[PDB]
Amino acid sequence: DDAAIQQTLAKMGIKSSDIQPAPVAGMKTVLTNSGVLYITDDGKHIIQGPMYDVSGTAPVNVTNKMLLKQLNALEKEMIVYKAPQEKHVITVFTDITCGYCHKLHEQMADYNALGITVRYLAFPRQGLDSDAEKEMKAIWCAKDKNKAFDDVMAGKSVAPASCDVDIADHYALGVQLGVSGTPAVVLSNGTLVPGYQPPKEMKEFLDEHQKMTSGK
Amino acid sequence: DDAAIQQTLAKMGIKSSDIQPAPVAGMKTVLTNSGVLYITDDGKHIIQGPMYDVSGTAPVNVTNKMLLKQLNALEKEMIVYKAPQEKHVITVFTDITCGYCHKLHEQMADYNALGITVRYLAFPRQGLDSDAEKEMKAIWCAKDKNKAFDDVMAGKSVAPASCDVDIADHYALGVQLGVSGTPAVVLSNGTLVPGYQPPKEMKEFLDEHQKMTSGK
Repeated sequence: DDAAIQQTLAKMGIKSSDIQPAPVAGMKTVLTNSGVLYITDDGKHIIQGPMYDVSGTAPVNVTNKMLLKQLNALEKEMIVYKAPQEKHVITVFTDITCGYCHKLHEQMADYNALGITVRYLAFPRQGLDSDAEKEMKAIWCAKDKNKAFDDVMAGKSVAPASCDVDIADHYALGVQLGVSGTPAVVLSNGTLVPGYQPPKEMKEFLDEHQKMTSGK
Repeated sequence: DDAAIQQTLAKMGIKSSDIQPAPVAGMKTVLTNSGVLYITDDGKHIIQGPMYDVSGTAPVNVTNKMLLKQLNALEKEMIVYKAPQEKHVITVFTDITCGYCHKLHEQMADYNALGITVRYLAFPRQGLDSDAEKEMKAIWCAKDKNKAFDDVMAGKSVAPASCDVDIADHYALGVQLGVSGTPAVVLSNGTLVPGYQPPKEMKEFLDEHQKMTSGK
Protein backbone atom coordinates (compact mmCIF):
# COMPACT_ATOMS: atom_id res chain seq x y z
CA ASP A 1 0.00 0.00 0.00
CA ASP A 2 1.82 3.06 -1.35
CA ALA A 3 -0.34 5.29 0.87
CA ALA A 4 0.74 3.67 4.13
CA ILE A 5 4.37 3.77 3.00
CA GLN A 6 4.31 7.50 2.25
CA GLN A 7 2.73 8.30 5.62
CA THR A 8 5.49 6.47 7.48
CA LEU A 9 8.18 8.23 5.46
CA ALA A 10 6.39 11.52 6.11
CA LYS A 11 6.44 10.98 9.87
CA MET A 12 10.19 10.47 9.49
CA GLY A 13 10.78 13.48 7.27
CA ILE A 14 11.86 11.18 4.44
CA LYS A 15 10.74 11.91 0.86
CA SER A 16 10.24 9.21 -1.79
CA SER A 17 10.38 9.68 -5.57
CA ASP A 18 9.80 6.14 -6.82
CA ILE A 19 8.13 3.03 -5.40
CA GLN A 20 8.14 -0.39 -7.07
CA PRO A 21 7.14 -3.91 -6.04
CA ALA A 22 10.19 -5.67 -4.58
CA PRO A 23 11.25 -9.18 -5.66
CA VAL A 24 10.39 -10.14 -2.09
CA ALA A 25 6.73 -10.84 -1.33
CA GLY A 26 4.97 -8.18 0.72
CA MET A 27 7.73 -5.65 0.16
CA LYS A 28 8.48 -2.73 -2.11
CA THR A 29 11.62 -0.99 -3.34
CA VAL A 30 11.44 2.69 -2.44
CA LEU A 31 13.80 5.38 -3.68
CA THR A 32 14.06 8.20 -1.14
CA ASN A 33 16.29 11.16 -0.33
CA SER A 34 17.87 8.83 2.24
CA GLY A 35 18.64 6.24 -0.42
CA VAL A 36 16.86 3.11 -1.66
CA LEU A 37 14.95 1.43 1.17
CA TYR A 38 12.93 -1.77 1.34
CA ILE A 39 9.59 -1.32 3.07
CA THR A 40 6.79 -3.77 3.83
CA ASP A 41 3.41 -3.17 2.17
CA ASP A 42 1.93 -1.96 5.47
CA GLY A 43 4.68 0.61 5.94
CA LYS A 44 5.56 -0.80 9.36
CA HIS A 45 9.04 -2.20 8.68
CA ILE A 46 11.99 -0.76 6.77
CA ILE A 47 15.16 -2.64 5.83
CA GLN A 48 18.19 -0.54 4.84
CA GLY A 49 19.49 -2.74 2.05
CA PRO A 50 20.83 -3.14 -0.53
CA MET A 51 18.82 -6.20 -1.52
CA TYR A 52 20.50 -8.90 -3.60
CA ASP A 53 18.78 -11.53 -5.69
CA VAL A 54 20.90 -14.63 -5.16
CA SER A 55 18.51 -16.83 -7.13
CA GLY A 56 19.50 -16.69 -10.77
CA THR A 57 22.47 -16.66 -13.13
CA ALA A 58 24.34 -14.38 -10.69
CA PRO A 59 24.08 -12.11 -7.60
CA VAL A 60 22.03 -9.08 -8.64
CA ASN A 61 21.99 -5.84 -6.64
CA VAL A 62 18.35 -4.69 -6.64
CA THR A 63 19.33 -1.29 -5.25
CA ASN A 64 21.70 -0.64 -8.13
CA LYS A 65 18.96 -1.79 -10.50
CA MET A 66 16.50 0.65 -8.93
CA LEU A 67 18.98 3.50 -9.45
CA LEU A 68 19.63 2.43 -13.05
CA LYS A 69 15.88 2.63 -13.62
CA GLN A 70 16.08 6.32 -12.67
CA LEU A 71 18.98 6.80 -15.10
CA ASN A 72 16.91 5.21 -17.85
CA ALA A 73 14.09 7.66 -17.25
CA LEU A 74 16.61 10.51 -17.59
CA GLU A 75 17.66 9.47 -21.09
CA LYS A 76 15.17 12.00 -22.51
CA GLU A 77 17.14 14.68 -20.65
CA MET A 78 20.63 13.62 -21.74
CA ILE A 79 22.71 15.62 -24.21
CA VAL A 80 23.97 12.98 -26.64
CA TYR A 81 27.08 13.18 -28.79
CA LYS A 82 26.92 10.03 -30.87
CA ALA A 83 29.97 8.39 -32.43
CA PRO A 84 29.61 7.78 -36.23
CA GLN A 85 29.91 4.01 -35.71
CA GLU A 86 28.93 3.40 -32.09
CA LYS A 87 31.19 0.98 -30.20
CA HIS A 88 30.64 2.20 -26.62
CA VAL A 89 28.05 4.37 -24.89
CA ILE A 90 28.99 6.20 -21.70
CA THR A 91 26.94 8.51 -19.52
CA VAL A 92 28.93 11.40 -18.11
CA PHE A 93 28.03 13.64 -15.18
CA THR A 94 29.52 16.98 -16.19
CA ASP A 95 29.84 20.54 -14.82
CA ILE A 96 30.24 23.50 -17.19
CA THR A 97 32.55 25.21 -14.67
CA CYS A 98 34.80 22.15 -14.40
CA GLY A 99 38.22 22.32 -16.07
CA TYR A 100 38.50 18.63 -16.95
CA CYS A 101 34.95 18.83 -18.25
CA HIS A 102 35.98 21.66 -20.58
CA LYS A 103 38.80 19.43 -21.80
CA LEU A 104 36.57 16.40 -22.28
CA HIS A 105 34.18 18.44 -24.41
CA GLU A 106 36.96 19.99 -26.48
CA GLN A 107 38.06 16.44 -27.33
CA MET A 108 34.54 15.23 -28.21
CA ALA A 109 35.43 14.81 -31.88
CA ASP A 110 38.18 12.42 -30.77
CA TYR A 111 36.02 10.32 -28.44
CA ASN A 112 33.41 10.14 -31.20
CA ALA A 113 36.07 9.21 -33.79
CA LEU A 114 37.14 6.37 -31.51
CA GLY A 115 33.58 5.06 -31.47
CA ILE A 116 32.56 6.48 -28.11
CA THR A 117 29.12 8.01 -27.76
CA VAL A 118 28.93 10.43 -24.82
CA ARG A 119 25.64 11.22 -23.08
CA TYR A 120 25.66 14.13 -20.61
CA LEU A 121 23.70 14.68 -17.40
CA ALA A 122 24.28 17.83 -15.34
CA PHE A 123 26.19 17.75 -12.08
CA PRO A 124 26.93 21.16 -10.54
CA ARG A 125 29.72 20.50 -8.04
CA GLN A 126 28.70 23.72 -6.29
CA GLY A 127 25.30 22.19 -5.64
CA LEU A 128 21.82 23.41 -6.54
CA ASP A 129 20.92 27.10 -6.89
CA SER A 130 24.51 27.73 -7.96
CA ASP A 131 25.51 29.78 -11.00
CA ALA A 132 26.59 26.48 -12.57
CA GLU A 133 23.19 24.90 -11.99
CA LYS A 134 21.40 27.94 -13.42
CA GLU A 135 23.66 27.92 -16.47
CA MET A 136 23.15 24.22 -17.18
CA LYS A 137 19.39 24.55 -16.70
CA ALA A 138 19.48 27.06 -19.58
CA ILE A 139 21.59 24.74 -21.75
CA TRP A 140 19.46 21.66 -21.12
CA CYS A 141 16.36 23.70 -21.98
CA ALA A 142 17.71 25.08 -25.26
CA LYS A 143 16.12 24.56 -28.68
CA ASP A 144 19.24 22.52 -29.45
CA LYS A 145 20.87 21.15 -26.28
CA ASN A 146 24.02 20.16 -28.17
CA LYS A 147 24.60 23.54 -29.80
CA ALA A 148 23.88 25.32 -26.52
CA PHE A 149 26.36 23.17 -24.60
CA ASP A 150 28.87 23.70 -27.42
CA ASP A 151 28.36 27.48 -27.30
CA VAL A 152 28.82 27.78 -23.52
CA MET A 153 31.86 25.49 -23.49
CA ALA A 154 33.17 27.68 -26.30
CA GLY A 155 33.04 30.69 -24.01
CA LYS A 156 29.86 32.17 -25.46
CA SER A 157 26.70 33.06 -23.54
CA VAL A 158 23.59 30.90 -23.80
CA ALA A 159 20.11 32.41 -23.82
CA PRO A 160 18.21 31.93 -20.54
CA ALA A 161 15.70 29.11 -20.97
CA SER A 162 12.99 27.32 -19.00
CA CYS A 163 11.54 23.82 -19.45
CA ASP A 164 10.58 20.76 -17.41
CA VAL A 165 14.14 19.51 -17.05
CA ASP A 166 15.10 19.47 -13.38
CA ILE A 167 18.87 19.58 -12.80
CA ALA A 168 18.18 18.54 -9.21
CA ASP A 169 17.32 15.09 -10.55
CA HIS A 170 20.64 14.75 -12.38
CA TYR A 171 22.52 15.99 -9.31
CA ALA A 172 20.53 13.85 -6.86
CA LEU A 173 20.92 10.70 -8.98
CA GLY A 174 24.65 11.32 -9.33
CA VAL A 175 24.93 11.64 -5.55
CA GLN A 176 22.94 8.42 -5.00
CA LEU A 177 25.25 6.66 -7.48
CA GLY A 178 28.39 7.80 -5.66
CA VAL A 179 29.48 10.76 -7.79
CA SER A 180 32.08 12.74 -5.80
CA GLY A 181 33.61 14.85 -8.55
CA THR A 182 33.36 15.67 -12.25
CA PRO A 183 33.61 14.37 -14.83
CA ALA A 184 32.18 11.07 -13.57
CA VAL A 185 31.52 8.20 -15.96
CA VAL A 186 28.75 5.63 -15.77
CA LEU A 187 29.38 2.56 -17.94
CA SER A 188 26.76 0.74 -20.02
CA ASN A 189 26.59 -2.00 -17.38
CA GLY A 190 25.95 0.58 -14.67
CA THR A 191 29.42 0.89 -13.14
CA LEU A 192 30.52 4.32 -11.91
CA VAL A 193 34.07 5.36 -12.78
CA PRO A 194 34.93 8.84 -11.49
CA GLY A 195 37.49 10.86 -13.39
CA TYR A 196 38.68 12.18 -16.72
CA GLN A 197 40.45 10.01 -19.28
CA PRO A 198 41.72 11.21 -22.68
CA PRO A 199 40.19 9.73 -25.89
CA LYS A 200 42.82 7.06 -26.61
CA GLU A 201 43.07 5.98 -22.96
CA MET A 202 39.28 6.01 -22.58
CA LYS A 203 38.89 3.84 -25.69
CA GLU A 204 41.44 1.34 -24.37
CA PHE A 205 39.77 1.35 -20.95
CA LEU A 206 36.32 0.76 -22.45
CA ASP A 207 37.55 -1.98 -24.79
CA GLU A 208 39.07 -3.75 -21.79
CA HIS A 209 36.00 -3.23 -19.61
CA GLN A 210 33.77 -4.57 -22.38
CA LYS A 211 36.03 -7.59 -22.76
CA MET A 212 36.27 -8.13 -18.99
CA THR A 213 32.51 -7.72 -18.63
CA SER A 214 32.04 -10.34 -21.35
CA GLY A 215 34.75 -12.64 -20.03
CA LYS A 216 36.68 -12.18 -23.26
CA ASP B 1 13.62 -23.18 5.70
CA ASP B 2 17.01 -23.67 7.35
CA ALA B 3 18.33 -25.73 4.44
CA ALA B 4 17.60 -23.10 1.79
CA ILE B 5 19.16 -20.32 3.86
CA GLN B 6 22.21 -22.47 4.67
CA GLN B 7 22.75 -23.40 1.03
CA THR B 8 22.60 -19.76 -0.06
CA LEU B 9 25.07 -18.71 2.64
CA ALA B 10 27.29 -21.58 1.55
CA LYS B 11 27.28 -20.29 -2.03
CA MET B 12 28.79 -17.07 -0.70
CA GLY B 13 31.33 -18.92 1.39
CA ILE B 14 29.53 -17.45 4.39
CA LYS B 15 29.03 -19.35 7.64
CA SER B 16 25.83 -18.80 9.62
CA SER B 17 26.12 -18.34 13.37
CA ASP B 18 22.39 -18.37 14.12
CA ILE B 19 19.08 -18.27 12.22
CA GLN B 20 16.35 -16.43 14.14
CA PRO B 21 12.81 -15.26 13.31
CA ALA B 22 12.13 -11.86 11.75
CA PRO B 23 9.14 -9.55 12.33
CA VAL B 24 8.49 -9.80 8.59
CA ALA B 25 6.80 -12.88 7.15
CA GLY B 26 8.77 -14.88 4.59
CA MET B 27 12.24 -14.10 5.93
CA LYS B 28 14.63 -14.76 8.80
CA THR B 29 17.17 -12.80 10.83
CA VAL B 30 20.55 -14.38 10.13
CA LEU B 31 23.71 -13.59 12.10
CA THR B 32 26.80 -14.48 10.09
CA ASN B 33 30.53 -13.81 10.13
CA SER B 34 29.69 -11.07 7.63
CA GLY B 35 27.16 -9.35 9.87
CA VAL B 36 23.39 -9.54 10.27
CA LEU B 37 21.47 -10.37 7.12
CA TYR B 38 17.79 -10.79 6.40
CA ILE B 39 17.25 -13.77 4.13
CA THR B 40 13.96 -14.91 2.64
CA ASP B 41 12.76 -18.39 3.63
CA ASP B 42 13.45 -19.66 0.11
CA GLY B 43 17.04 -18.40 0.24
CA LYS B 44 16.51 -16.44 -2.98
CA HIS B 45 16.98 -12.93 -1.58
CA ILE B 46 19.33 -11.31 0.92
CA ILE B 47 18.86 -7.84 2.38
CA GLN B 48 21.62 -6.14 4.34
CA GLY B 49 20.37 -4.76 7.62
CA PRO B 50 19.53 -3.10 9.73
CA MET B 51 15.76 -3.47 9.88
CA TYR B 52 13.60 -0.90 11.65
CA ASP B 53 10.15 -1.19 13.18
CA VAL B 54 8.44 2.09 12.36
CA SER B 55 4.91 1.17 13.40
CA GLY B 56 5.26 3.12 16.63
CA THR B 57 6.11 6.59 17.94
CA ALA B 58 9.79 6.55 16.98
CA PRO B 59 11.85 4.13 14.87
CA VAL B 60 13.37 1.14 16.66
CA ASN B 61 16.39 -0.73 15.30
CA VAL B 62 15.14 -4.31 15.53
CA THR B 63 18.51 -5.58 14.31
CA ASN B 64 20.28 -3.97 17.28
CA LYS B 65 17.48 -5.24 19.51
CA MET B 66 18.34 -8.80 18.47
CA LEU B 67 22.08 -8.18 18.79
CA LEU B 68 21.45 -7.43 22.48
CA LYS B 69 21.72 -11.21 22.72
CA GLN B 70 25.33 -10.97 21.56
CA LEU B 71 25.91 -7.95 23.79
CA ASN B 72 24.70 -9.74 26.91
CA ALA B 73 26.87 -12.74 25.99
CA LEU B 74 29.84 -10.42 26.59
CA GLU B 75 28.56 -9.22 29.96
CA LYS B 76 31.43 -10.83 31.86
CA GLU B 77 33.97 -9.27 29.49
CA MET B 78 32.62 -5.79 30.23
CA ILE B 79 34.39 -3.44 32.61
CA VAL B 80 31.61 -2.32 34.95
CA TYR B 81 31.35 0.92 36.90
CA LYS B 82 28.21 0.35 38.95
CA ALA B 83 26.05 3.27 40.07
CA PRO B 84 25.07 2.99 43.77
CA GLN B 85 21.48 3.96 42.95
CA GLU B 86 21.29 2.48 39.45
CA LYS B 87 18.56 4.13 37.36
CA HIS B 88 20.09 3.68 33.89
CA VAL B 89 22.44 1.10 32.42
CA ILE B 90 24.41 2.01 29.31
CA THR B 91 27.08 0.08 27.42
CA VAL B 92 29.88 2.21 26.02
CA PHE B 93 32.26 1.28 23.25
CA THR B 94 35.42 3.11 24.23
CA ASP B 95 39.02 3.54 22.99
CA ILE B 96 41.75 4.27 25.55
CA THR B 97 43.49 6.36 22.85
CA CYS B 98 40.45 8.64 22.44
CA GLY B 99 40.39 12.08 24.09
CA TYR B 100 36.62 12.23 24.50
CA CYS B 101 36.69 8.76 26.02
CA HIS B 102 39.22 10.01 28.56
CA LYS B 103 37.02 13.01 29.36
CA LEU B 104 34.07 10.68 29.89
CA HIS B 105 36.02 8.29 32.10
CA GLU B 106 37.44 11.11 34.21
CA GLN B 107 33.85 11.93 35.18
CA MET B 108 32.82 8.32 35.87
CA ALA B 109 32.03 9.07 39.53
CA ASP B 110 29.68 11.81 38.32
CA TYR B 111 27.80 9.49 35.94
CA ASN B 112 27.56 6.96 38.78
CA ALA B 113 26.34 9.67 41.17
CA LEU B 114 23.56 10.47 38.69
CA GLY B 115 22.43 6.84 38.80
CA ILE B 116 24.12 5.82 35.55
CA THR B 117 25.92 2.48 35.44
CA VAL B 118 28.56 2.31 32.71
CA ARG B 119 29.76 -0.94 31.13
CA TYR B 120 32.69 -0.77 28.69
CA LEU B 121 33.44 -2.87 25.61
CA ALA B 122 36.69 -2.27 23.70
CA PHE B 123 36.52 -0.48 20.35
CA PRO B 124 39.87 0.34 18.70
CA ARG B 125 39.08 3.04 16.14
CA GLN B 126 42.31 2.15 14.31
CA GLY B 127 41.22 -1.48 13.96
CA LEU B 128 42.51 -4.74 15.44
CA ASP B 129 46.03 -4.11 14.15
CA SER B 130 46.80 -1.04 16.29
CA ASP B 131 48.37 0.09 19.59
CA ALA B 132 44.84 0.70 20.89
CA GLU B 133 43.92 -2.97 20.46
CA LYS B 134 47.14 -4.12 22.15
CA GLU B 135 46.66 -1.74 25.07
CA MET B 136 43.01 -2.65 25.66
CA LYS B 137 43.77 -6.36 25.27
CA ALA B 138 46.14 -6.00 28.23
CA ILE B 139 43.53 -4.04 30.19
CA TRP B 140 40.75 -6.56 29.65
CA CYS B 141 43.16 -9.37 30.57
CA ALA B 142 44.21 -7.78 33.86
CA LYS B 143 43.42 -9.36 37.23
CA ASP B 144 41.47 -6.20 38.02
CA LYS B 145 39.96 -4.75 34.82
CA ASN B 146 38.65 -1.59 36.48
CA LYS B 147 41.95 -0.56 38.08
CA ALA B 148 43.84 -1.44 34.89
CA PHE B 149 41.52 0.72 32.78
CA ASP B 150 41.83 3.67 35.20
CA ASP B 151 45.62 3.38 35.20
CA VAL B 152 45.93 3.31 31.41
CA MET B 153 43.73 6.38 31.07
CA ALA B 154 45.65 8.21 33.82
CA GLY B 155 48.92 7.56 32.00
CA LYS B 156 50.21 4.63 34.03
CA SER B 157 52.15 1.66 32.67
CA VAL B 158 49.72 -1.25 32.39
CA ALA B 159 51.27 -4.68 32.96
CA PRO B 160 51.32 -6.70 29.70
CA ALA B 161 49.21 -9.86 29.52
CA SER B 162 46.98 -12.10 27.41
CA CYS B 163 43.80 -14.13 27.87
CA ASP B 164 40.61 -15.59 26.38
CA VAL B 165 39.38 -12.03 25.82
CA ASP B 166 39.16 -11.26 22.12
CA ILE B 167 38.94 -7.52 21.50
CA ALA B 168 38.04 -8.55 17.96
CA ASP B 169 34.59 -9.56 19.19
CA HIS B 170 33.94 -6.21 20.87
CA TYR B 171 35.05 -4.48 17.67
CA ALA B 172 32.95 -6.75 15.45
CA LEU B 173 29.83 -6.22 17.57
CA GLY B 174 30.36 -2.46 17.70
CA VAL B 175 30.69 -2.28 13.92
CA GLN B 176 27.48 -4.29 13.48
CA LEU B 177 25.59 -2.06 15.93
CA GLY B 178 26.75 0.87 13.82
CA VAL B 179 29.59 2.31 15.93
CA SER B 180 31.13 5.08 13.82
CA GLY B 181 33.41 6.62 16.43
CA THR B 182 34.04 6.72 20.18
CA PRO B 183 32.66 6.99 22.71
CA ALA B 184 29.47 5.35 21.45
CA VAL B 185 26.59 4.56 23.77
CA VAL B 186 24.32 1.55 23.36
CA LEU B 187 21.02 1.92 25.21
CA SER B 188 19.32 -0.95 27.04
CA ASN B 189 16.99 -1.28 24.02
CA GLY B 190 19.74 -1.45 21.40
CA THR B 191 19.62 2.18 20.28
CA LEU B 192 23.11 3.38 19.35
CA VAL B 193 23.91 6.97 20.36
CA PRO B 194 27.37 7.96 19.09
CA GLY B 195 29.26 10.70 20.89
CA TYR B 196 30.33 12.16 24.19
CA GLN B 197 27.81 13.72 26.57
CA PRO B 198 28.72 15.22 29.98
CA PRO B 199 27.10 13.54 33.04
CA LYS B 200 24.32 16.12 33.40
CA GLU B 201 23.40 16.13 29.72
CA MET B 202 23.75 12.35 29.48
CA LYS B 203 21.35 11.90 32.39
CA GLU B 204 18.81 14.27 30.85
CA PHE B 205 19.12 12.46 27.52
CA LEU B 206 18.50 9.06 29.08
CA ASP B 207 15.51 10.34 31.06
CA GLU B 208 13.88 11.92 28.02
CA HIS B 209 14.65 8.82 25.97
CA GLN B 210 12.73 6.72 28.49
CA LYS B 211 9.66 8.95 28.31
CA MET B 212 9.78 9.39 24.53
CA THR B 213 10.18 5.63 24.10
CA SER B 214 7.58 4.77 26.75
CA GLY B 215 4.63 7.15 26.56
CA LYS B 216 4.04 8.94 29.86
